[PDB]
Amino acid sequence: NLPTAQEVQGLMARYIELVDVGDIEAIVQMYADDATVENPFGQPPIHGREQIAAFYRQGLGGGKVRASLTGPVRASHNGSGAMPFRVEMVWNGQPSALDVIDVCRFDEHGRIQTMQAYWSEVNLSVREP
Amino acid sequence: NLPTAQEVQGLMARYIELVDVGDIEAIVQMYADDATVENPFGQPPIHGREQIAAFYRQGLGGGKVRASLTGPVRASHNGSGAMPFRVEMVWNGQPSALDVIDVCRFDEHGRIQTMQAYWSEVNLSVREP
Ligand SMILES: C[C@]12CCc3c(ccc4cc(O)ccc34)[C@@H]1CCC2=O
Ligand SMILES: C[C@]12CCc3c(ccc4cc(O)ccc34)[C@@H]1CCC2=O
Repeated sequence: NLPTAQEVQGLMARYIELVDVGDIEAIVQMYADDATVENPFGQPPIHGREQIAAFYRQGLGGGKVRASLTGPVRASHNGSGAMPFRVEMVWNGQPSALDVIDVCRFDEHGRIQTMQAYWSEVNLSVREP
Repeated sequence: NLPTAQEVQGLMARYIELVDVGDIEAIVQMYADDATVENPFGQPPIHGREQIAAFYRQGLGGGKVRASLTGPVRASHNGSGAMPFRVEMVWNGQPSALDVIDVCRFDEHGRIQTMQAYWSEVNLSVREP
């Protein structure tokens, strides 16, 4: 049924692992085929597995991206959760890091219905040699 | 006008300080007089400054409660932002720490229009004696 609070922590953490290894196939599978992503939040949503698969295609492709949690998945009892992680990637030629908080609502099947990634330039940090 | 990504970080960080010292008056003032709180997210919203002030009245009163950021406020360009923080208080007689993430939308006046505190028992750590 609707993911318990503990199941949300497990799903949202596994998602980070799939993003980490750039497993787009697996990432997309975690999404409902009509899910909506807003990354960055503030930007128009993208709906559907196809468009979403293209989003991660271009985002995890092209360059080197690692991601991992930096704190506990805060999970609720209505199939939702927010998590702190850090994205490592090459920005403006430089190896940079991006602090992000993802909020995720799942459905009665465990799949992500709604994805919202909170970040902007104030969360971007370029790293010295 | 609508708070900038940087204004958001400052606003949301000030909030935590207000909660921390339990300044209910100043906390309520950060709220639009028709703001809606959802703490814990999943629970029915509470509308209006009067119901919100009551919520913090009982939430911050009666017991001891500290709260401080445990990471950077992730802030977007639409007056929104999410923050990671920790809540210290007495739960079930025992001193406990609670991991929470607040999502907040601000209006064109810099006041909180929507509050959403993601957390549950899975984020509750009772401090061993
Ligand atoms: C998209 C991105 C790579 C991966 C990524 C970013 C931001 C938020 C994310 C949120 C996710 O849940 C998964 C991946 C990202 C980076 C911002 C700029 C960029 O290169
Ligand atoms: C409500 C509470 C005190 C304050 C508080 C809690 C949880 C989340 C919060 C989120 C906030 O943005 C502000 C205050 C709280 C505690 C959970 C149990 C408790 O008594």
